[PDB]
Amino acid sequence: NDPSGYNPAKNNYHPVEDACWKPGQKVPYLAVARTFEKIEEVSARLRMVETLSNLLRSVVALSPPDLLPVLYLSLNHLGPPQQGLALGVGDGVLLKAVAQATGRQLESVRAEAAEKGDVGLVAENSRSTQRLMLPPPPLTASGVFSKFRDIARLTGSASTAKKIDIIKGLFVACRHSEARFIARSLSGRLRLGLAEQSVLAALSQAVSLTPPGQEFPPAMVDAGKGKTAEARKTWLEEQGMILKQTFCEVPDLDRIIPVLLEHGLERLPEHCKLSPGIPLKPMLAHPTRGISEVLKRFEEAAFTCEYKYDGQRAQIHALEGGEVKIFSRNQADNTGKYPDIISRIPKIKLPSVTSFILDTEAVAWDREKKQIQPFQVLTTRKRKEVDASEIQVQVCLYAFDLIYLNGESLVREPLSRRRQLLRENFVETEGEFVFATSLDTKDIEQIAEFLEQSVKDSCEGLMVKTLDVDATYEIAKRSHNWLKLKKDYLDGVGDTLDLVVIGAYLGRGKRAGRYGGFLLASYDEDSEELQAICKLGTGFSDEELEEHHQSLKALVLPSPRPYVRIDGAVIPDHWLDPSAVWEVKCADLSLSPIYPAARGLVDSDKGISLRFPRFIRVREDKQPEQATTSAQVACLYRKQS
DNA sequence: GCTGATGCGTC
DNA sequence: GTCGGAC
DNA sequence: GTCCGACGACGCATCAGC
Ligand SMILES: *P(=O)(O)OC[C@H]1O[C@@H](n2cnc3c(N)ncnc32)[C@H](O)[C@@H]1O
Repeated sequence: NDPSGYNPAKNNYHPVEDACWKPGQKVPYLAVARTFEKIEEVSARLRMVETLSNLLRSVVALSPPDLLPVLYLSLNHLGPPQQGLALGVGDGVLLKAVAQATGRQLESVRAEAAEKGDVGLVAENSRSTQRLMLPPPPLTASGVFSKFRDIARLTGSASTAKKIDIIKGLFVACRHSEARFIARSLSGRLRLGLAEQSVLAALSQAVSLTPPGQEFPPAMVDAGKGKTAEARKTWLEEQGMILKQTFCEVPDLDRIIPVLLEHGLERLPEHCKLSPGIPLKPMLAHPTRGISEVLKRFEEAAFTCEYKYDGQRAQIHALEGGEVKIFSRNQADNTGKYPDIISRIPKIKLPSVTSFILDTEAVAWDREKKQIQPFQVLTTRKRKEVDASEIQVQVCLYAFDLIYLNGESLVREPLSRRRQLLRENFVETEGEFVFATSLDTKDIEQIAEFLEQSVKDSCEGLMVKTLDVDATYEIAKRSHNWLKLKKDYLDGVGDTLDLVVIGAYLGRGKRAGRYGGFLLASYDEDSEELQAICKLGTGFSDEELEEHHQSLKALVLPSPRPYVRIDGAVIPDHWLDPSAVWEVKCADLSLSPIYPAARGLVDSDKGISLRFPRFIRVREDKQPEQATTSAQVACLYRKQS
């Protein structure tokens, strides 16, 4: 009755009798917040899915128009990714709004949020000074979702103040745990332990057990009750795969949910199908730590090795009639930023090609020296809408897959055929569009040599893909069907540095109550100063991270040492007496606009930082004076050539 | 009209 | 992007 | 193996402050 007592984790949950609102009423936001509470309290994904499914079943049975907003709230998304809605709110705006809503000084709010590792706990445990004696009406799920979208659409001068007004308005109306999850959503850290795959599982379960479109009151609130547990499990798995394969081809809830409510899940693939112009989920890669692990994973299946190019994924759609769209790995519209690519499409496809979807890597290309350029150069291209004459950094497309051709979806076709269609129907032009360099072999010596060659040829390593056995493009069956093999995955291979710990950052979320990250430095011999080089936040086990907290607590300083230079780096929450030296691995070294390490040795204005740094081990046997020097950092950077 | 801080989207 | 935790 | 969320560097786009 009262949503404060809503229990979507209840045994024998009844979508009508155990809901906390009446038929046709708007889903209360507190119903969603209580569902989030029950999800965050458990560690078993399957239990989270069951709890979310219970909420969704009540939404279907009682208030179907609120299904879409509740789903977006559970994902902390604003809409389909290709539409590009973004809150434009981060911790800065959010903390100011919290401080204003609660009438507290910003620095008190900021300090509390850092100590607690969560803005939600700060917003929830303080009253709002704007509340009247009688509170405003309870928040609804659709109302909150619409206010999030209101925030996202505010743009231009003075828009921040307007966003804050909306946020404060939400907090004034919050009850019980609502402010916790409003704040977490706005900060982008809902951190339920449940995300896209679990939401899809909950959704297919919900609409299977409680079909949409029933005359009220629904005659069928639990369509699994007549089945054995075994038969029910098989049925829910099959229905889950129908939703998942459709979603992977059309990852757009605005399209799927109306179809689901009107026609049901079994008819879904007849209404939502892969098509050029609608972005799809890309195939991802599993990191593989050696050629021996490749063979263990693929066993006897024939596979191909391809250079792993160091650029940005570009999913290129050519629609029947000639329109071209380009999407990112995360279904964002990138059409506007590749006018050069769009103008070259007639040049890459044979005239018999009427439509396609290509999987490519966009790589920065130096036309004067005719060679690949680093990722850093690629990222200096403009974004959003770009006219063709603005292009300064040229791009070469390295094509490696073909997902659709002349009206045929290739999702269920083996790579051997997809690749043959790619190779035969498209045209290579050096420095503009070329097929990924590849090798079909099972010889370990050739693969190892090919990996070495890929690095010499300006690539990150190898992608490995089966050709015929489990070699389709069905993301719903396995999203990480390809293997990525990089030299820095191998123990003893790659650049490891010994770096000095000079600061620590309080942890957030799963790291709340300990350190979440650390500031590291190299030793500049010429100035006898430690220079910040990067932050570090992955590579340690939970046990190692607790050990770090124990070993570093005695090194906390109230002020920095005068021989430690960090320039523009984020000031650590705790300064540390330089003493601990850690072994750190990276994929590459980058020219940094922030970090002072080795500034002046390779570039006059820019120091050097680490790409993909991770903790390996503590160097008990090293003092800071024996850490990697800034001169050694510069030498490492130069030999990347 | 310019700049620094911040958000967001790439890896 | 890398990584470790929970299942 | 899957799923998830801790955390990394970087640069364009945006907007408050000037
Ligand atoms: P991530 O580091 O997980 O690796 C996957 C991405 O690598 C890029 N890529 C470059 N070259 C290839 C080939 N030949 N095949 C597949 N993927 C490649 C893509 O942008 C992936 O997203």
